[PDB]
Amino acid sequence: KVFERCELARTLKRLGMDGYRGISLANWMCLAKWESGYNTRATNYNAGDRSTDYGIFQINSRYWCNDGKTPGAVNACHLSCSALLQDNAADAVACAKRVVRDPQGIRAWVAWRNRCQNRDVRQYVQGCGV
Repeated sequence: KVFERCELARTLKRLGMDGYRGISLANWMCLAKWESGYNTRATNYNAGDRSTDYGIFQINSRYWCNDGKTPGAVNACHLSCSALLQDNAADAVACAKRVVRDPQGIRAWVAWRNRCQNRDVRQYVQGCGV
């Protein structure tokens, strides 16, 4: 599913992402925007290390979800990577919450540092009613 901006904003707020571990809703929106373009079925294979990024937040199979073909991988979210490809964002959100519970927080995603950190991210939630 490809979410529309405000639809996603409202969805994420209902799932309790606003202020989760000190991370504002607009930061999560900026992350989803750059990682997948708000697309839940987005997948990206990393030929260099044999891992794959899954879903709206592009969560990596080496540390967070299990896809069975990633070498030396763990499954910290205790989820099949398939769960991160559903239209229903509940599991992807639960797993994204797990990722930021680690010391790096939102910085775990390099795209956030490149395109969101220290920037005016208000535009991602403006006019959505959240």
